[PDB]
Amino acid sequence: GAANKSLSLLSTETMSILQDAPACCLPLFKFIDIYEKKYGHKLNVSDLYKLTDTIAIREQGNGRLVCLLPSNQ
Amino acid sequence: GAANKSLSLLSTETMSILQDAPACCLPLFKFIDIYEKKYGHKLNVSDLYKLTDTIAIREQGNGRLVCLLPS
Repeated sequence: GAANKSLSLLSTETMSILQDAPACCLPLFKFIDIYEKKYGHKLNVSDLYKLTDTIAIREQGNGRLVCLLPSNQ
Repeated sequence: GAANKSLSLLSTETMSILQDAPACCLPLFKFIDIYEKKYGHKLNVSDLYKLTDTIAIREQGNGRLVCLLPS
């Protein structure tokens, strides 16, 4: 599972960004910007929705919030 | 159980809305408007992401698209 391997590494990179954020969450636009600058390549946002053991993505009126699940903080 | 039946109904409602849309696809803002008008309550957009056998939600630059899979 090349895909599973890439998703697993992405989960660690997600953890690394969000463990430094306040309340371990970030607006989606900001997460994308932080990620792409940090790793130097494009984030495929649909991959975040596969990481259901790592993060929840919450809808809000003005945009999504990417939230690190309590066990991963 | 209840969760599967709740998702199963959302699937049927989602298909009904998308069947005759262009390319069986609606921008998310438009799917929400049509859904809320048809069903008279708020759509649980996170539950749509659980319908991985019925729809794909496409990230695009101009906003999300809700797309019925081949079927």
